[PDB]
Formats: sequence, structure tokens, C-alpha cells
Amino acid sequence: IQRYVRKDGKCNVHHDIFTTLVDLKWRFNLLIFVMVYTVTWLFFGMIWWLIACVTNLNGFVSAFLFSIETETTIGYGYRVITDKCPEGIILLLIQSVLGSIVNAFMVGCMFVKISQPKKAAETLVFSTHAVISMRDGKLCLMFRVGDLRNSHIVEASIRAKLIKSKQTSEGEFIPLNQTDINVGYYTGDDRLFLVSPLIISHEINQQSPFWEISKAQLPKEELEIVVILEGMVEATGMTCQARSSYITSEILWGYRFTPVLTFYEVDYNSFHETYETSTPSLSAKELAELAN
Amino acid sequence: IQRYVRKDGKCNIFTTLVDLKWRFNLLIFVMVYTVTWLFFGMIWWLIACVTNLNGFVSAFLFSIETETTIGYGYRVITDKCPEGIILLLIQSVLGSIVNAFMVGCMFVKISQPKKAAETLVFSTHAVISMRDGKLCLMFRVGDLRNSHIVEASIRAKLIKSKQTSEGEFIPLNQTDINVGYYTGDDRLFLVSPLIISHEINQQSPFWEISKAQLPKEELEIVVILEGMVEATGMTCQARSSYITSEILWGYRFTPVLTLEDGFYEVDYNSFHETYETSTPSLSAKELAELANR
Amino acid sequence: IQRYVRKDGKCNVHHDIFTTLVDLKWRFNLLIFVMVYTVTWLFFGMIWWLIACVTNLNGFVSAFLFSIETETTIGYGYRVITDKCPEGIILLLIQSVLGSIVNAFMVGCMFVKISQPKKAAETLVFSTHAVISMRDGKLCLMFRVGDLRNSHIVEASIRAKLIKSKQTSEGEFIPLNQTDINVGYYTGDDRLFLVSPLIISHEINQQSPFWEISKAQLPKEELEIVVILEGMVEATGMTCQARSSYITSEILWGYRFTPVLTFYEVDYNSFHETYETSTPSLSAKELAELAN
Amino acid sequence: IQRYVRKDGKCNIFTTLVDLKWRFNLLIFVMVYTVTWLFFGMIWWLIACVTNLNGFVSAFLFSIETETTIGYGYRVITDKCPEGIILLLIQSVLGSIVNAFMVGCMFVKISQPKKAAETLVFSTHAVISMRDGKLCLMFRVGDLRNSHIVEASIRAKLIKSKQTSEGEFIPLNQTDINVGYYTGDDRLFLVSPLIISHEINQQSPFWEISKAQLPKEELEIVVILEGMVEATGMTCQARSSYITSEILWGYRFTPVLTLEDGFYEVDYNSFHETYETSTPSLSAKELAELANR
Ligand SMILES: [K+]
Ligand SMILES: [K+]
Ligand SMILES: [K+]
Ligand SMILES: [K+]
Repeated sequence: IQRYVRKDGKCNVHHDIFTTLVDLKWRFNLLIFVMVYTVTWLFFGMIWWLIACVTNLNGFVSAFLFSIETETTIGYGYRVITDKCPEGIILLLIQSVLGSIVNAFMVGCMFVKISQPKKAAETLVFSTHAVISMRDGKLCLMFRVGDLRNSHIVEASIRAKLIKSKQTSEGEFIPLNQTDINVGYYTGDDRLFLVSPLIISHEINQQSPFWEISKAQLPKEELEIVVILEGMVEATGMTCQARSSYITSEILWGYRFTPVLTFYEVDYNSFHETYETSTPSLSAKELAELAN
Repeated sequence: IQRYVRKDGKCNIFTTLVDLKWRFNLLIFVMVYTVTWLFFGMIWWLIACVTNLNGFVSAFLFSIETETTIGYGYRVITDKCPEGIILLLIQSVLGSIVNAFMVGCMFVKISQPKKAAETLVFSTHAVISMRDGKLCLMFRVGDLRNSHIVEASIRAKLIKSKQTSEGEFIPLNQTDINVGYYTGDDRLFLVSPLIISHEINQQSPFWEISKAQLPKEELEIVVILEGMVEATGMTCQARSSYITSEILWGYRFTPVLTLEDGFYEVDYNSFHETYETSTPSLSAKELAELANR
Repeated sequence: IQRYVRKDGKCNVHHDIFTTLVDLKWRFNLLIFVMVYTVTWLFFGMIWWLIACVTNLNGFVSAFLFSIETETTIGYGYRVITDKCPEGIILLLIQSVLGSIVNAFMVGCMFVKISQPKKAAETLVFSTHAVISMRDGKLCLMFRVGDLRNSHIVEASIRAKLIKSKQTSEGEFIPLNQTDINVGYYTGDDRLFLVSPLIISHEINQQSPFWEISKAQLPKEELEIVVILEGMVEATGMTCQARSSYITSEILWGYRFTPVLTFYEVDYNSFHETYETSTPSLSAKELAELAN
Repeated sequence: IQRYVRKDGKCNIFTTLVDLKWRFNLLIFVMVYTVTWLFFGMIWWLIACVTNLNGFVSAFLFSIETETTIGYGYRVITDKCPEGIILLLIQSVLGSIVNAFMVGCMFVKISQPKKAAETLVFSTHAVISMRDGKLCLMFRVGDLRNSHIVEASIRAKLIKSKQTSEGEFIPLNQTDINVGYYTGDDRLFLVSPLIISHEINQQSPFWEISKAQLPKEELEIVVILEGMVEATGMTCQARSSYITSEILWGYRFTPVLTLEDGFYEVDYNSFHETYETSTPSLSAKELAELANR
């Protein structure tokens, strides 16, 4: 049994032309466009030849240069239009109208491909390990988060899902039952502001799915913490998502994050790195019972 | 009377054009252009500045070649008149306005949020059965697309008539169904088709409704899903509705998740399918009293 | 002392070029554009005349037709470009680049003006009177809401502000102190779905600013209920706002809305109309005290 | 060390271009076009299909007239070569890509959300004083524009260092300041400049901080306001920051609202202004203990 979300953000789960085109390399992309235009010019060029209104046209090649010069609106005036036919005068209209729509679509896509905010999502980095340790009387599940590029994407919001197999009192099996892990939702502390990389901290309370799990129970647990971080880029109001996961073994008990902060200079080497201090090995449940 | 939202989610001067079908959208535009070319072509003829123009037809080819900015140079402009030099300006400016309406209509017609979430599907039925002691109304949602949805989120309303103690009748009362609102669990991480659960508690409009009352009842659950397309800046939306007959009592969804060679296989044939299980005939209210004693 | 928000949605309170242009009539709008283009053609036409590379140009008028034919990219070829000068060849570049930006800006605006969702906000209608009456044991402040056009804008969300003069224990005067009136926020019942016109219902509870006010107290009260309704149009994901107000005298005690529903045919005449039934004249506070 | 957000809200291949100043934005583009015209012009010369072309300069005017789609017809295309007929296609297609980047950069550069809320202003100072028994941190926000903001909403974070009982130091702890989140009162109806209030209760990071501690403290309040421009589909945003010295203790905002002939007059000179009032020297915590006994 392997994981459901990989550290980078791909799902290990199998099943708008714009959204097709964005996922395509420039190799393949440039190519869509050239074709889409040629096939219109081929199509319309063939209709001029079916119309033979035309000036200086001698072969197949001559009708092409016109079709293009008409649709692109160049019109050198070596190949002009006359009045002797009804059919050619009206084709030019249907062409120039359609030559507008096909253009708009292509530029719409061309923009959507370049506008895509998928690039900004790359510098968004998650810590490699999640750590459970004590923090102000309470046992806290913690992980780091931030951006590798300082300028853009400071505003964001974190959420976390917990995926585990489940069986109900009634016996129904829920394979990937997810429940939301509170990373600051009720307070508005999940609305992040990534000046620097921040430690996101889930407080292990009575509502926490980690309530009754101790240091010993932990590795003997088949759970996965999915982490979704979505933020708005600084130069553009366009927002992008970023995911990483944490399987059971990826969570270190008794550990605490290595502070990356030292003018303010941010040390990106220490980012993923963690250290352990003396931390109770007990479930947050039993710690709270003995606290009372 | 009928429903208000169909299974496919559809309900029962610029907006007018984007609401139209493509087939017509283009047809209107063709007219819209001809009528500008007719109008402006007629003004060139009223101006007769012109070169090689002989009849009505000749002024047209110019009007078009001017507005489309082709200009073959068989029909050029001279200087002898004031009127023609300035018309060309008013034409070329107005030729941008018309163009903008078209591209405007494009961008909008395509990037509408119904057309983005077309890959999001809702299960054909809702089901009412027991989950961990609580009676639950459930339906299934799923993305066929691998292109995930940013800030995906579920919500549902119940459209049923009701009457107050004071004798006030509300013909089409709407009360929101909780589908994870208070916990955050209504913000979906939607990869595998999820089974959304409304826990029929005290606050549920389904609190008092039993197995034998279910068919006799007259109501409509509307299910709405809004996120953002990961790749575009534009929103996606998926609606669906469950009328009283599509809400199966005492049934469960067939699991769509299987482990197949370092990957998990989702069977979308099983997506809609449901199976019957032993489930109480009482309302969630009446079960609460039984368990209370 | 008059109101702060008028029934239509204007504020009785005194104090991006796109947002300037949207508010302008087509009379004035068409006009901005024509000017913006002429002034570029005048400017660039004058630079061709400063350059005198040119073919068949005789007066001021001749340089204009070129400047236009170059910027609009027409180029009839009665006025072509030669090679004898460095200056003209490079101007054409600066023109065609700037002739792109000035165009883009104009079409950007032209779209933003037509795309404006201000029109859809018109058919959005509010009831003329707000009514306080009993509804399932509880005293409820109620008002109607809906769209005059059936097709578009069914999804919306209601919120309500309450504006009243205020003075703190410490003596600070807050002239237009607003507090949010719960019209279904905590439940998600404020997320409307306007199949038909709906009665929005504020439950007068211990949190309600109308808690301690009875039928007698009501007219002797200097309060205003601001009502913001914002919804997304059906054909376009573009969303628009719509406001109406309710001053103290606009709220009828003992009254209940006339049901507009009777296939389903919606009776838009009865929309604003209301009727009174036997309703307790007591503050929701004292009614709850005697209920216990 | 310095702040992270300035008073004006600004902090301390495509995104690279939209982040640039206009002056440069255009300059880059001029190059971007010349280098395409140079490149393609050189391919026409490598092709030498051409009419009236004599030197290097002649191939340029064509390359441009072809890419810009001008085409004067002094330099036309013939049929004798295969190579030239097909280059023109690759050129005219690639001439759209470059154009799209430019318009792309336009649309984006202008409709960025900082540039929309430029009319939203924040008060220069924050103030800490008493309101209806509760100690309150307040700041003022205001729209100079009459064009209102759809779904306007306030939020604030406090950037202060702290240390846990277990000896864990958090260099730049962020804890959200409540400015109406739980009630809905953080959704602003923003016409008149509002005085946003954080009630310094048990949950406030300012709970324990007194008058004499205030200056000695090292923290940063960040204030963020997001709504939508009523007229455009695009978002607007206003940031500002209040460093420890901009938070006046025991002060109050001067009222900006006056009744003047069937209308109300807002004085924006008074917007930023504050006045001192008798206010306790204790923390909101210590006042709570005094009142408790
Ligand atoms: K052209
Ligand atoms: K041309
Ligand atoms: K020509
Ligand atoms: K031409």
C-alpha cells in the first residue's frame, strides 16, 4: 500500500481546449497554431479556386497567397478583387468574419498559455518532515511552508486534509476517508502572510485526529496528511495552488523545526531540517487528563 | 409542478449574445458586420477622395477593405475632399468597437464557469442511510478531469414548502443543508469521487422524515460546486438537483476505489451505482428518541 | 436628519480610467476613442512632415492619410516607404509598436465598458417595506428579494447592515455606527438561490439589535437597515451588487408578506405588498421571558 | 530591522514584465519587435518570391510590413520559390504569439488589484483606547472613490516574536487579529471612512500589553482589504502596516462626518487625525482583573 498524494503534488490515482493547450510544450503548442491557420488558409484558398473577382492568380499556390493576404488583411494589390461575380464578394465577408473568430480563439489560447500561473507555484516549498512536539502546554503537529522567491506570493491560505481508511459502526468501508485538520481556520490564522517561511501549527486537541495517538502508536498508524496551500501572486491577482503530503513515517515525534531566520537574512538550507528536544511521548489526550 | 434545476445543472444586449448558441452567435455577427459595411459603403457613395469606384458594389469592397484594414490599393484615398478623410477615421474607430464586442463575446462565451466544470459530475441519485450511528443523506461528486479545482467547495439547499405555527405558509422555503460548512469539510479536495454527507441532525430539514413519508414528500435538493480552474484565472461551477424520487432510502454508494499496481483505479461505471442495506424505517428524530431512552 | 442609503442604492454622503469610462454615456464614450486616435494620428502625421522615405505626399492632409494607413496597417501603396532616410524607417517601428499599445488600451476599455455587469443589477428588486411579525414561536424582521428576469442571476448572497448613531460608555460619538444583522450567515442560509422572489428573514434574538424594541418603541427609533445583495449572473460568471434601505418608518409591525407564488406563475404585482395578522406588540426580549 | 509592508502597502518571464515600470515595459517591447523583424528580415535575405528588394534595408521594410500586416504592394510576394510562401506563414503565426504577449502584458499590468484600490486609504496611525468597557485597538479605512467595492473585507495580522513554555522561540510569529471575523462585521460596507475595531480580549495578542510596555515592544500589524471593483470583473486590494510607533496609546480618531444640507460631508483632512483621551495605563488583561474583583 503506497501513498495517495506525492511530496511534489501528483496523485497516485487513475481514472476546454485551453486547458489542453496549457499542458502542452511550446514544441507542440506553436504547432497547433500553425496548423489551425494553414488549414483555414487551405480551406479558404480552395474556395477561391472553386470560385474560378480574382486578379493575377495562376495556379494553386496563387490562390493561397491571396487567401492569406485576405484573412491576415495584408492585401498587396497584386491580387485584388473585381465585381464580375457575386460569389467572391460575399466569400470575403464570411472569411473576414471567420478569420476574426479563428484569430480571437488562437490569441485567447496564446494568452491563456502564457498567463498560466503554474510557474509561480514552483517556488512554493513545503518542509520535508512534519513534527509533533510540545508548544505552550499543548502537543502540536507542525510543518513548515514558504516561498523560495521573496518578491511575489506573500498572501496565501493553508488547509490540511487527513486521509485514512475508515469503517463505520454499520460496517461501510471508506477507502480514502478525508477529514479536515485545523491549521487555523476558526481564527483566521490559516490566512497566511509569507514574509518568510512560516511554521504551520495544528493544535492536537479533542477534535484532532491525532488526539489519542502517542509516540508508540504513531508509526503503527496508516495515515496521510494532505497539505493544500494556495496563494495569490504579488504582481498579478492570479492565484495558484501547491500541494505536498506527509505519510505516517514522515512525521517525527519529539522534534522541532530548525529556525531559518537570522537586516533579515533567510537561510534556505535549514528549511527542511529538524531537531528533537525533550518532548512527552504521550497522546495529547492522556497529557490533558493528567494536566487536570 | 416541475423541478428548477435539471440533472445537467441548467435551470428551468451583451448577455443576450453570450447566452445564444454558437450557430446563431456567428450568424448574428455576420449580419452585424454586413450592416456596418452596408451603412459605411452607403456613406462613401454619399461622398460621391475615392479611386476606381464604379457602382454600388465598388463602394462595398472599399468599405470592407477599409474597416477590415485590408486596402488593396486598387481603391485608394485622395485629398480633394474634406469629408472622406474624416469618415475613414469615424469608420476605423467604430470598426474597433464592433470588433471588441465580438472578441468580448468570444472570451466570455468560452470562459463561462458551466463550460469549465463540465468534467465534474454528480451522482444520479441521493441516498439516505446510517453512518456511525447518525442518519445521513449522501450524494457523490467526482472529477473525471486530472486538472484539479482550486478552492473546490460544496453546498446544498432544500426547496420544500412549509408552514409556521402562526399560520404563515412559505410556498418555496429554502433552508441550507449542511454538507460540512461548520468544520471546513465542505471545502473539497476532489480527486477521487467523494461521497458528501449531510448528517441528519436536529438542524436538518430531514430530521422528522421517515421511510413511508419520503415518497409522499415534495421537495428539491439543489447541489452546487464552485472552485477555480487550476490553469485559467476563471471560475468553474457544477450544479445538479435531486428531486424526492432520486433520493433513495436505505441505500449506499458502491465503492469506486481499487488498488492496482502502485496506483489506484477509479471505476466510473460504479460512480452512480447504489446498493441497499439494512437501515431503520424511522426518522432521524425518532431514532434519537429510541436511543435516548 | 435624512437617510444614508436611498431605496435604489445611492449614498447621501459627500466627499483606473476604465472605471471613469464605464460611467460615461456612449455619446461621451465614442468621443474619447475618436479623439485618442486622432491625437495619435495628428502627432505621428506631424512627425512624417518633420521627416520631410515618403511617396506621393503633397500637403498636411497627405501625411495624415499615411500616418493612419500606417498605424491602422492599411497601406494602400499609393504612399509607400523608401530607403533614402534613416529616420523614417525607425519612426514606423515606434509608431507600429505604440499603435499597438494605444489600440490595446482602447479595446481593453471598449470591452470593459460593454462587459460591465451594471445592467444585470437593475432587474434585482427589493421589497418596499420590511415587516416584523411572528414566525415559528419567534419574532422575525422580514423583507423580500428576487430578480425580475427569470433566466439569469439565481445564485446570490444576502447581507444586512444596521446603521445607527452610537455613544460609548466613555462618551465617544459614532455617527453612522453599523452592526451586521444576521440574515442567515452562520447557517449558510444567506447564500440565496433565487428561483423565485424569497423572503429574507432575520430572527430577532438576544444578538439582534431589535431584541428590546417593541411595536411602541419602533417608530420612536432612529435606525436604518442597509441591505446588500450580490449575485452571479447566469450567462456570465460576472457578479454584481444591489442595494436598498429600510428606515424606521419603512418597517411595518404586525405585518406579513403577500405570497407571490401560484406550472409555476410568479405574480410580480404583489411583490412589495404586505398584510397584517394578529402579531404580539412586545419586544422579542419580553416575549422570550414570558415564554420561559 | 525594518518593516515588511510600507504605509503605501508595497512590500520590503511574464510576471517579470508586468512587475516592471511602464517606461521599461515599452522599451523591452520595442526591442522584442525589432529582434523579430531583424530575425525574419534576415530570413528573407537568406531566401534571396520577393519584389523590389535591393539591400538589407529593403528586406526589413518587408519583414515589418508582413508581420504588422501592412503590405504596401511595392514589395509583394511571387510564386517561383517554395521557401518564401511558407516562411510568411511561420512569420504571421509567430507574429500573433508576440502580439498576445504584449496585450497579455497590457491587460495584466493595468488590471492588477493594487492599481484598483489606489483610492482606498488607511489612516496613518493605529490607536489604543477604551470602547464600551473593552480596550480596543482601532485604525481607520476609507474610500475616496464613489465607485464602491463588492465584498469589501478587512483582516489584520500581528508579526511579533514569541517564546513557548517549552523553550521554543518563534522568530516571526503571526497571529491573526480579530477585526470582526466571527460576527461578519469584518465584511465592510465601505462608504464613509470606517473605524475598524479590534476588541483586545483574552484571545488578542495585545491582552497583556500596557502603556509603558507599548513603546518597548517590537511588532508589526499588517492591514489588508480585499473587495471587487463594482465596474470591472477584477479584484482590488489595499495593504498598509502599523509598526509599534504608529500605534498611539490612549488616543481616538477625530470624527469625519457632518450634516450639510440634505447630505453628509466627509472631511478627509480629519481622516488621519487623532485626539488623546483619558484612558487606563494598564493592559486589557489587568483591567479585566480589576473589574473582576
Ligand atoms: K492590415
Ligand atoms: K493591409
Ligand atoms: K496594398
Ligand atoms: K495593403
